[PDB]
Amino acid sequence: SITNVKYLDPTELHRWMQEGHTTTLREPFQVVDVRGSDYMGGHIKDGWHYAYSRLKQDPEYLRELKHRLLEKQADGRGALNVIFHCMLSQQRGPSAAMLLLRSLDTAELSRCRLWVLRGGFSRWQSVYGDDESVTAGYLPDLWR
Amino acid sequence: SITNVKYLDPTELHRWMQEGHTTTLREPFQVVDVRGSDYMGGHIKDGWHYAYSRLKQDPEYLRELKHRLLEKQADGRGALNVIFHCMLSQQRGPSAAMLLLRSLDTAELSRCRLWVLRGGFSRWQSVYGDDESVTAGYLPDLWR
Ligand SMILES: [Cl-]
Ligand SMILES: [N+]
Repeated sequence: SITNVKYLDPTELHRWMQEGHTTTLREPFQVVDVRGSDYMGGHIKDGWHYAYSRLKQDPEYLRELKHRLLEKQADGRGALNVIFHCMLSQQRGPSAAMLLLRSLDTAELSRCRLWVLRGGFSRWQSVYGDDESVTAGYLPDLWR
Repeated sequence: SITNVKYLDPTELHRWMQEGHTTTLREPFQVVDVRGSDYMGGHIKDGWHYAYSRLKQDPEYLRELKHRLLEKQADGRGALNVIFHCMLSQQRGPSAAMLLLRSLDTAELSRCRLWVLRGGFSRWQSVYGDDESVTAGYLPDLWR
């Protein structure tokens, strides 16, 4: 085998956002921010917020996230690039990716490409925070 | 000449790790994992992680790897056996080996023996992924 979750750099996600799709295959993507208590202060524009603490405790919440991702994929070309992140993408981001992975059948996983955003929202804001076109709800004072 | 870079079987590397030195000349060795995005899910214990993408982009990072390898070679007996690998060892592992090779001057090269791990971490995982004594951070869910 090879692996079914990989890292994605903020610079790549940013390019995809600028271009409207992944660059090479022109595939759709969807950011999933899994922060709970530290979500405030900014998030990536157009991402979905499903706190990992709830996804892990609430099976219907995980089902909803999976449904929503599969539905979006059915509407687009190729595989849907799902990008999980939390604050650092060290614990919650990767755990949430694996929680979704475990819930995907073979047919469903082949419809997706699963990513963790390297560095989390912390790294994202450091270069992209101020740009309201890619970052929603940025509170620069929260980062002093 | 004969060649400066060759493939090494993962069975041989595992033996070197158990015994603590190479088989014929009892030389030291150092694993260099050059995966970037697909590093997630496990790696060889005690290896160093220098993504090929960064090694190519940032001469200072390449200079760091070289300086670190040469300082370790100074700390041991005989040539240091440097084992590069990536996921499949078809492209990045060999290109990384060649980047280092090109940076090494005459005497530096004499102090090293360069290897690429046949089959990459993909092959390693299939046989040793479960063995926590030789594999660190393994995430079986990623290899389904
Ligand atoms: Cl939402
Ligand atoms: N080379």
